Amino acid sequence: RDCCTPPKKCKDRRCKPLKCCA
Repeated sequence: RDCCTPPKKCKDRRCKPLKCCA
């Protein structure tokens, strides 16, 4: 769920719909 916490832990594709992960 937490993907936008810096440094962004948007490693998973489920975090990709989040514009924080751009």
